[PDB]
Amino acid sequence: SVSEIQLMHNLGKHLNSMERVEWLRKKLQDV
Repeated sequence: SVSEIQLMHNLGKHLNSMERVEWLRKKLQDV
Protein backbone atom coordinates (compact mmCIF):
# COMPACT_ATOMS: atom_id res chain seq x y z
CA SER A 1 0.00 0.00 0.00
CA VAL A 2 2.32 2.81 -1.28
CA SER A 3 2.43 4.81 -4.62
CA GLU A 4 2.39 3.33 -8.20
CA ILE A 5 6.10 4.41 -8.58
CA GLN A 6 7.15 3.02 -5.13
CA LEU A 7 5.06 -0.20 -5.81
CA MET A 8 7.15 -0.88 -9.02
CA HIS A 9 10.39 -0.28 -6.99
CA ASN A 10 9.16 -2.72 -4.23
CA LEU A 11 8.44 -5.42 -6.92
CA GLY A 12 11.62 -4.56 -8.99
CA LYS A 13 14.51 -5.91 -6.77
CA HIS A 14 13.54 -9.10 -4.72
CA LEU A 15 14.05 -11.35 -7.87
CA ASN A 16 17.88 -12.05 -7.49
CA SER A 17 20.45 -9.47 -8.85
CA MET A 18 20.36 -9.45 -12.70
CA GLU A 19 16.57 -10.39 -12.78
CA ARG A 20 15.49 -6.86 -11.58
CA VAL A 21 17.80 -5.26 -14.27
CA GLU A 22 15.91 -7.04 -17.14
CA TRP A 23 12.51 -6.92 -15.28
CA LEU A 24 12.47 -3.04 -15.08
CA ARG A 25 12.83 -2.87 -18.97
CA LYS A 26 11.44 -6.16 -20.51
CA LYS A 27 8.20 -6.13 -18.32
CA LEU A 28 6.40 -3.42 -20.38
CA GLN A 29 7.51 -5.20 -23.66
CA ASP A 30 6.55 -8.73 -22.42
CA VAL A 31 4.49 -8.97 -19.16
